[PDB]
Parts: sequence; C-alpha cells; structure tokens
Amino acid sequence: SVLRELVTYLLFLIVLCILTYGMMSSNVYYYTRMMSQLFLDTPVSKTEKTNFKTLSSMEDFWKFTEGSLLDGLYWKNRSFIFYENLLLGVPRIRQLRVRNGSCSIPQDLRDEIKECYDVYSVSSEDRAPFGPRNGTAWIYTSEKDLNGSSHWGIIATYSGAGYYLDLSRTREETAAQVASLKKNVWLDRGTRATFIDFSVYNANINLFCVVRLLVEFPATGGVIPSWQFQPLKLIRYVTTFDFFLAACEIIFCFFIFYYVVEEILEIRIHKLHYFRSFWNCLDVVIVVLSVVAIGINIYRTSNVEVLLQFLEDQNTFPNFEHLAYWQIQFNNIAAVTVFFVWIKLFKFINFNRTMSQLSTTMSRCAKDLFGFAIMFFIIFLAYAQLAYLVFGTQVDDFSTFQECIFTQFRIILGDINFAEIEEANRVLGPIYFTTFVFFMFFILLNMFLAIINDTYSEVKSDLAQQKAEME
Amino acid sequence: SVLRELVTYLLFLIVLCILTYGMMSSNVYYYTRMMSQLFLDTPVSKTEKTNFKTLSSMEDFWKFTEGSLLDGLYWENLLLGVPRIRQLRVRNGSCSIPQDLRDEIKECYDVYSVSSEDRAPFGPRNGTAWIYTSEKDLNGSSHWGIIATYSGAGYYLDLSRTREETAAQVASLKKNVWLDRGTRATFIDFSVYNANINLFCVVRLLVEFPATGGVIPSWQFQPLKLIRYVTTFDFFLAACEIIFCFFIFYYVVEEILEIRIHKLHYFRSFWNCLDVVIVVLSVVAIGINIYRTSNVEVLLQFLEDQNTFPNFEHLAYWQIQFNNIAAVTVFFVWIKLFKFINFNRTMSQLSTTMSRCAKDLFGFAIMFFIIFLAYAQLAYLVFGTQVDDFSTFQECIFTQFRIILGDINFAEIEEANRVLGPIYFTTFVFFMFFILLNMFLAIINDTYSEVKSDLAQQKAEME
Amino acid sequence: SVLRELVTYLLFLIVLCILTYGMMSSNVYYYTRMMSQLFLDTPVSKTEKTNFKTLSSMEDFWKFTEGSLLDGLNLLLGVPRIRQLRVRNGSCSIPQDLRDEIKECYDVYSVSSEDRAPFGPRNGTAWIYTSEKDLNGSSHWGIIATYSGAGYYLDLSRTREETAAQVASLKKNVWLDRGTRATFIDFSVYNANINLFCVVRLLVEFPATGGVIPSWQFQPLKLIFFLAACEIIFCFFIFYYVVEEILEIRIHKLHYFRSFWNCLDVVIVVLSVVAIGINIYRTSNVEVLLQFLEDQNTFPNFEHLAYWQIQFNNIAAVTVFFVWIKLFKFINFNRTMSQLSTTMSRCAKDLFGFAIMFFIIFLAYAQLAYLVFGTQVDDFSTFQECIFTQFRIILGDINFAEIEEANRVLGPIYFTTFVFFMFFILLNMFLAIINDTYSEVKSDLAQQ
Repeated sequence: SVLRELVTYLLFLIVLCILTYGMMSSNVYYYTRMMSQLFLDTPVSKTEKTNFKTLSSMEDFWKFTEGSLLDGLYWKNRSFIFYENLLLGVPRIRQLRVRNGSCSIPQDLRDEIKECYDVYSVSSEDRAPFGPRNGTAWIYTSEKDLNGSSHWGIIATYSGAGYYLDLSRTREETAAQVASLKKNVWLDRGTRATFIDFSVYNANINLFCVVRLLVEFPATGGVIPSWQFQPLKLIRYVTTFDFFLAACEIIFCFFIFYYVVEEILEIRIHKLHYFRSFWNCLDVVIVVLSVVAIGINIYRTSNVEVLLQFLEDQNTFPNFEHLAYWQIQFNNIAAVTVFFVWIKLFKFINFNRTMSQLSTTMSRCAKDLFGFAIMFFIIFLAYAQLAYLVFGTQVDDFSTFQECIFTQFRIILGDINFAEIEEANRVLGPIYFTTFVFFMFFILLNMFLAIINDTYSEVKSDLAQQKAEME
Repeated sequence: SVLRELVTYLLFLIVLCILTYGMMSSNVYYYTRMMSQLFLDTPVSKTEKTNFKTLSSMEDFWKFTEGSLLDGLYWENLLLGVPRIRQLRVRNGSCSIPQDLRDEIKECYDVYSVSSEDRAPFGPRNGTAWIYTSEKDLNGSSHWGIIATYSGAGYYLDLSRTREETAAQVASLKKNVWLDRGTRATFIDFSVYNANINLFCVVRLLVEFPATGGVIPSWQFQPLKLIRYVTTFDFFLAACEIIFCFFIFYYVVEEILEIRIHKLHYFRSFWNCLDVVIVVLSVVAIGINIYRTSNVEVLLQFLEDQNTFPNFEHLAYWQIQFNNIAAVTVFFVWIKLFKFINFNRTMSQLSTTMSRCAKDLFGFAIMFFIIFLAYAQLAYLVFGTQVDDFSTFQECIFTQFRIILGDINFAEIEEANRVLGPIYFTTFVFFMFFILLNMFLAIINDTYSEVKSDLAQQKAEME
Repeated sequence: SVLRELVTYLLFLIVLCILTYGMMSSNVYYYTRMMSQLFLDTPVSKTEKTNFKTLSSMEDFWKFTEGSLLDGLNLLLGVPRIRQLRVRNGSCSIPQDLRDEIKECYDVYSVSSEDRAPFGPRNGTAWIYTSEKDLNGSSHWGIIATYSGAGYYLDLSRTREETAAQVASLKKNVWLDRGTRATFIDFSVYNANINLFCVVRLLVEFPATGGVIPSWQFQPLKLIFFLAACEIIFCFFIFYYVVEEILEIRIHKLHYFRSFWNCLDVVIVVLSVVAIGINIYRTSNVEVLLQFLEDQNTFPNFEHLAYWQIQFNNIAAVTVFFVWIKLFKFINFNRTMSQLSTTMSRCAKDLFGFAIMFFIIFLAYAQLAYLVFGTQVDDFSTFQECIFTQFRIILGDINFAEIEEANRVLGPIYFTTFVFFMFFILLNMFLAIINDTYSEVKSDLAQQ
C-alpha cells in the first residue's frame, strides 16, 4: 500500500533528476565564463585600466565601443570568437531618450538654468527626429515596429522602442559607423540607456549564447553598467543522449498526468476541504509548478519559428531576446520544483522509533515557533526602518530597503566591518550596532532555542509515559 | 590486564609517530615551494604579466614555453636527462552538425573521449612528434584532469638537454603548426634531483584546452626519497618499519583469536570495528610500500643512461596513495585513545553522554542533510551558470558550509539573480541558524541533562 | 572586614588600570612606525622594484639592503654590522652511484653543522671567522633554525662614505659564498622627534636550492607632575601586599589553602614578583647606556639589551588579566553577581575535563593536515602553524581553494568532517555543560 506509493514516488524522483541535470551540463559554465572574460575584464584601451564593469562617464563608453567591442567580436570572412565560436549576423545598438521640455523649474532661478531633462518615464520620452536625419538611427520607431519587448534594469524598466542602429558584419565597416556616431553627437544629456545585443553559436557544442550589455545613464549622470550572458540549446534532436532526454520528458508528463487524476480522486469522493494536512498542500504546489513548467517548455521555448527565419537570411539581426527570457523562467520554475521534491522525502522517512520522535518534535512546535517568528520580524523590520533612514544616503550596503534587510542577515554571520557605519554617523551609528547585536544574540536567538528545547524535552518525557506505562 | 593492553597500544603509537614524521620532514616544504615560484609566478616575458597560472589563450602557451620554461630549467638542483611534451588530439569528422546550418560551418571537433581521438599522422611527418604512438608503446599511464581523464598515448616530442638545442626544437613546433583547434591537452614532464638533500622532485604541468577553447592550467610538484641508506637515522627509520610490521602481525593474531573462540558476529561494539579499520588500512599501506614504492627498477635503468627520459610518473602516483593511507591511519590511532581515557568519574559522564545520544543524533543528521541537499539542488540549477562558487554539484555543497562560517560576500549572488537570489540566501540563513542548528543543541542538551540526573539517582542509592 | 581591611584590592586597582594606559603614550605605537617608514619601504632606485620583503638571489639581496642603509647611515648611533653564517664544504654525504651530480653537501645553519671557513682575503675580520667573545650573542630560533651567537661583525663607519667603500668589497669578498646561510644587520636610532631608545634586527635568511625568505625585527622603547610619578604607588600598595599575603601563609587553612578564586591573587602576586625582582640587574641598567652616548667611534651594544626587553613589556601585561577576575571574585557584591561566580567555579571541574577531550580531537586533525597539506600549502607549513590555522576555520578566514587544489579527494574529506565535528558536536557540548550548570545553581538558590 504505502510501499507502493514510495515506488511511484522514487520513480518520479529519478526521472526528474535525469531531466534537470541533462539540461544544465558541466560543459555550459566554461562557455559563459570565457565570454564574460572578453567583454567585462579586458580594458578599453592598451594604456587605460577601466573595464566595462568600471565605466564611469559618457566618454568612457565611447572608448569602450571602439576599443574592446571591436577586438571582442572579430578575429581575422566570418568572425570566429576564440577561433571556435561564430558571430551570428549583426549586432545592433538601441537608445532611449527624454524630451527637452520635460520638467518644470521654479520661476526664481529661471535665469541661469536654460533647459532640463527628466528621469526615464514613458510619458517623458523623446520621439521627434534629431540631428543628421539620414538613416534609421536618428528616427524613432515604436516598440511594435521593432520586434522587441520590455526589460527590467536597475533604475527603471525600459520599453522596447527607441533609436536603433543596425551595425554591419566586418571590423572595417562598423568602426566607420560607430565613429560616425561620435563625430555626430549621438549621446547627449538627454539619454537614459543604451544597450547592445548579439548572439553567438558554437559548432563544437550544440549551444548558443545571447549577450546583452546595458549601460544606463541616470539623472545626475554617471554610468551604471549591466550585462546578461545566457547559453541556450535550440537544436534538440542530435545525439543519442538527447534522444533519451526527449524520451524522459514524456515519462515526466505521464507522472504529472498520473498525479492530477489522484488529485481529483482525493478531493471529490471524500475529504473535500479536509485536504489541509501539509502533505496534501505540498502535493498541490508540486503539481501547479510542474504544469506551468510544461507550458513554458511547450509554448515559449519550443517556438523555434524565430530561428528558422534567421537560418535562411545570414545578414539580419536575430531576435533571441523574447526566446532567452523564458529560459530564465524555465530554470526558476524547474529548480523550485526540484526543491519541493526533496522536501516530500520527509513524508516517507519516518522509519525508526528515533525518527518519529524528531518529526513529532518539529510538528508540535511549529504552532509556537511561528508565533515567535512574527515577533522576531517586527523587531527585525524596525531596525531596517532605522538603518534605511539614517545610513541610506552614505553607505552602499544600506542603499534600498530591499537591500537593508539583506545586510542585517550579514551582521548575524559576521561579514560587516562597520568602519563605514561609524564614519557615516558618529553617535547613532554604534547605538544602532551595539543594540542590534545585543538584542539579536542575547535575546532573540536564545528564545528560538528555548522554544524547541522545551518542546523536545516534552515529547521525550511523554513517550517515557508511553513505555513505562505499557511495560 | 587492561594496563597491559595500554602498553601494547602506547608503544604502537610512538613507533607510528616516528615513522610518519620521519617520512615528511621540515626540509621538504621549502624545496617544493621554490620550484613552484619559478614556473608558476615568473611572468612569461619581461614586458607582460601573465603567469602559468593565468594562461588565457593558445598564443599565451607559446610565449610561455619559450619564455619561462627556458629560463626555468637552466640557471642548487640538477636536471635529470630530458623533459618531453605530449599532446592529445581529436579527429576532424567527430561530431554531427544539423543539416540546416551546414553551409557556414565547415568542419568541427569533439570533447575529449577515447572514441573520438585522432591517430592519423599529420603535417611534417618527419619525426616522432607528428606520429601517434599507443599508450603501451610509450611507457605511460592515465591521469585525471579537471575536465576529463586523459589516456597515456599521444604525440610526444622528446626535447634535448641544452638551452640552444630545445629552443630550436620548440620554435620548429611553432613555425609548423603543432597546436590547432583539434587539440585537447598538452603537458610537460621532467624530474630534478638535489645533491644536498637525498630527495627528488617530479614535475608535471597540464594545460588543457576545452571545447569553446580557453585554457585551464594545472600542475603537480612532488618530492620523493628514492635513495635510502646514508646515515644512522635513515637506518633507524628502516629499523622502525619492521617494528611496525611486528605490531600489525601482533594484531591480526588477536583478530582471529577474538572472532573464532567466542563472540563471532558479536564484534560490533565500535571498538572492535575501529580495530578492523586500522588493521585493513595498515596492510594496504604495507603493500604499497613494498610493491609500488620500493620498485626502484625504473631508476636503476636511468642511472646508467643519462640521456633519456626518466619515467617517474608511475612511481610518484603511489606516493600520493601512500600519504593518503598513512594519514587516515594516523587519524584512526588518536581516536582509539578515547577507548582508554575513561579514568575519572567526570570522564565517564562525558562518554556516557555522547554514546547514549548518537542514536538520536544520527536520526536528525539524516533530516539535516535532506534539507541541506535540497538547497544544493536549488543553487546548482539557478546559480550554476553565472557564479564560480556554484560551478559543479560537488562544489555547491562545499560552498554551503562556507555560508555557515561566513566567507561569502554574495554580491555575485544577488547579481546573478535579482529575485530568487536573496530568497535563497535569507531562507537559508533562517533555517540553518534558527532551526537546524538549535535542534542539534537541543538533542545533546537534554541528553546530558538526563545522564547527570540519572547518576544523582545513583549517588543517593549508594548511601 | 569585607570592605575596610579588604579595601586594598579594589581601591588600588583603579590606579593600575589608569597608570598603564596613562604612561603608555603613543611613542611605542605611533613613533614605532614613524621610524619604521624609511628603512623598510624605500628601494634602491627606479630600476629595482622588489624591496627587502621580496629579495631572493645573492647579489640581488645586495641590491635590496644597500640603498636604504646608506640613508640610515632622526639621527642614529653605533656603527654598521654585516654578518652571516659560515658553513663547511664537506659536511654532508651523497651517493657514489651517480656521483657525477654531486660535488659537496652540507647542513642548515646549526650549532655544530657549520664551520669557520676563512678564504682568500684575510686582511681583515670580514673573510676570517672568530668567536662570540668579542661581540654579544645568543642562539636565535626563527622559522629556519636555532642559530648561534657567533660569527664576525664586519663593521663599517658611522658615515655612508665608508659604508659605500666597504660595499665595493661586497662583490669579491661578499656576504654570499658557496655556503651562504644567513645575512643580518644591527642598528639603533637616537631619534630627536621622539627622544627614545630604538633597536633593529633585519635578517634575510638563506636555505639551500634557492634564495631567501626575509624577516623583520625591532621594537620601541621610550626613555621615560605625573611623568614618572607612577613608580612608588605601583609598588607601595604591593609593598604591604608582600608583607600581608606572605603573612597569610601562617593562617590560611594552616598554610594549606587549595582553592581557586583566591589563589589566583597569590599566583599573580608571584607574577607581580616577576616585576619586583627584575630591577636589580636589568631595569637598573645604566652601564649598558652610559657607554653609548660617551664614545662615538664604538658600535652599539644596546641592541642586545633589547632582547631581554621584549619579555619586559609583554610579561608585565600578565598582571592585567588575572587582576580583573580576582576583582570580580571580590567584585560580585550583588546577589546576581554571586550567582555568576558560583556558576563558573562549580563548572570548571567538569569544563576542564571536556577541554582535554576537545584537544585530542583538535590535535589529531593537526596531525592529519600537517602530513597531507604540509608540502603544498603556506597555511600548513609547520605544526606550530597548523594549530593556529585551525582556529581560523572556526572564525571563517580560509578560502580553501588552495586546500581542494593541494589534494583533490582527502582535502574536502578533511574540511567537511572538521566543520561537522567542531560546530555540531564539539561546540554544542561546551554549551551543554555550562547550561546545565547554570540551571542547577539557580534552582539551588530557589531552594534557599
């Protein structure tokens, strides 16, 4: 009975471990590491030191895109990166821009300040063509006429439209085009973000990387760079081992079809709304996250009707940005699902006498232990209020409220020198730090111990009234 | 009785501490450190910065093997004969490419397998370099790299003994193309003997070229005593090896004297199982020290001929295994001191605590690892393409223990993934440090508080 | 009396806590680096970039030290010193089955394994050895060997003119011969910006089959209203203590004390007697210094006076630690202060018993790591330094990317089964001892 259900479970765990390990191999990491060495670690020129990761001005962006992009794409026909990759078609540079009359300045200092610009919103975007209005670069297109989509940066979320220039395939014919975008002014104070996109396919491995290199210019203009390198298998039935991964996907689809029959067989005929004993709620989460991952693997990653349009024409830009976004979502859903498979091993483990004592302890405690985890976070989210308002202008580690929480857990592990904390504020800085280490490590940690210490000492004495009363 | 067994034990611990400390001396480390300074820290040229540890291209490997190998093998040591360079290669028609993009891609190569190795001679087929030999015709053996495990065969060139006659040979392997896109690994081997110390290092310098070709370098420097009889002390270490052989012969008599006449299959009380592990690991270390490290019938073939290549690679592999077995054995000698320690009243209370707990404590160590090996599933699938510290699953486990000690800045973790990155990190520090660590305390806290109250029902029952 | 005739414990103790940090001004810390900024951070020229913390070869060591010492020749005193160790030629053995490799062999810089070795230009005491009766010496034991205090101090003048002239001899009659084993110097600055007494010992070692791995040595010693007014009261409230606590032997359990929380006073009273006895030959040294400012042509001999001074200012801080716990032994006035002293004193019988079982596991991992990692990793170089790097694991502090590279299999078997046993078993047992002890003191007083 129950040993029949373990065989239907342990067969489901081996088909899942084959499929997830078969997707992300060990041959993946050394490819997306060496691509990150060429574009992010090589300096912009032979005499300077700044990387792409350390761009600090608009003029540094120009000495990058003629300095190390042109040495990084092109290896003198076609362009084999590291003599074994291949540059697919053309890259292109896009640009987002803000209108001139986009802020209201007060009437008192109207004299010195002439014209202003705004932070990137969709309502404050520039659309009128400017400058040398010859080509497709100096004229705005919409986000539908270009086959693009949104992307979520560090400051804001940028739309898919803008001012795109589609550069060429050789070293001598892009360095003319990029230098014609420097002689004519293509980046001024009204720009918010530019980013570069291309795709590279190996012949030695059936796998293709899709690069994206954001550089976003804030108001009070500095430079915030960002990147994204992702390999993608898109030719799928080649060897014998990927025949077997195709034969292991349908077996996974049979087990999820096997579980959804058992789901409405257990809610309908009995125990309707009595399905709330935490091993029936975990069975819902694994089966909801699995059918979402089935739908992504069908509709959004098996849509290779973009690549077949590019494999005919070797001279255009391949749009793999809508295809590589669903590879993030497929690897986030199919890794939370693997995490919620190893947790349901706890339902079965439960063999010894000394294994039931450790499950009775953690299950009779979690009523009391959840009650203190609310009182823990209200103190914990009140120090995050204080540090964000006091240190949030001086210290990198307290920059946003989402990142003021993450740096509190670093205190618990160590990991903070606070020589920036006592320098940012002289008095209230160490009043924060000492009364945080005092309350977390003398009070709020020792109370979590005292709950599960008296609970385990009450389970074990209860079973001594179960052995010495039934002796 | 029992104080007779301690004298037979403490005499076994002093003969073992002499033998293990006598093998690895303090004069060893400064020799295999300065050899690692010459080849791994000197830059490849006077104008550049890249070491052997920071080789990043195929062209950087050529500016190494003419730049700092040739300044590093001739000037405190002595170069034994000749070094040589070997090479593993992959056939041309070794992958199937799909029919749709057949036009642009002409010819491919494969990751290193034995079924996809190149054997046909290529290029200037004059010498012994441009012609494949088998792994038996060359007197070689396998080696376990970082990507794959490479065979002993390949394309070897046996370079000469002087600076002016190898730099001609290596530059004749650059003018003719000796390293192309179809190569997977090359590595260099030689051996160096001191006259001032009776000890010889054997060097090996892997450079392996993956598919999607970068460069992954690797090295191995190991000293080896291979001449034994000089003075009174390395006579005394020879007199301390046979005394160790007497005690292991003394224990195997007692092993079948305790299983046969009584308690057959009642030999499972953990001080009889530890006595099996020490005596199995000792006779393995006896067999390595006899058959695999005392076989100096290779060095006597080279001491006649001072012009050939000395094969010390099969001899220096069993020095790793002898130092791994004879150091786990020393670790399992100091643990059996716990069987004897057991003197005071307050020493029996601390042994009764840890022995009555380990039934309950092993039960939670299974529930700890299933949560622990489920975060290793999550981090390997999410962070395994962006972060160095989560590269393989074997190394995703090791970097979880680093979190427990501190040791991780995670500014790469929140950069690799923006949302699920810190959902991983906060719910790992929450469950490990508030729940899963405090439960390990609560087990051995209530166990020690139940031993001590049990003896207060024993020290009152006496009076 | 618990407050009247025992007022000598707590009232005089605030004098020692104040006059320690009150007399110790910044000259032993701030000026100790404000003299160390020139003879350690200045290379020869723009041609040589590796300074004296990166020197390997023989004449490349002569390119390391020769520039900054000429600027050293504040305003120092004494004279220069350029010495070494002299090793024999045929002091060790080699095999005659491959004897066309060896020519001679010898041992490291030791007591009897060395020699005198005069060679060639015997016109001075540079290339001609001597004994230690001329100069001052002792056996010094770094991380190479326990040396000898002998040799030959090949001095130069106080000016850098003759320090340049003897450096012309340093090519032929060099500091590096075929048995070159060490290289040392000696200096002492009589600084005007801090009127204080200095020392120096700048050594670049020499092991065989290679070059050097250097080491620095110096320490500051300031020369001296409340300037020297912390001298009488630091002995006077101890002066009746040598009269009372040695008169306590006539009374205390009939000379038969056997306690812990009061014997830490009389043990540190003997550690007070490490200070009270010393100033009769060593701290009353005028004749070590009265020769120094008198004659300018002589060299400095106060560098050997600094050697007994390192255990003068470090052994004097041992009276800081036990005097505070013996204050808190008398300082637990509250009811809630006696509960915390009864806890730690009734525990230490059981807690010392587990601290022996902790170290046997702890000194068995130090056996394993020294034998396995001791040839590849800097952090496991000696057994004394294999212990110190285990405590670093407990704090974090180790990346172990060198550990899994030194050994592929047994490397992480060491690391995981060390973090497992220390942090899940051996640390939580130290908690469980002092948790059940404190919970048994407090329930005992609820029965009181």
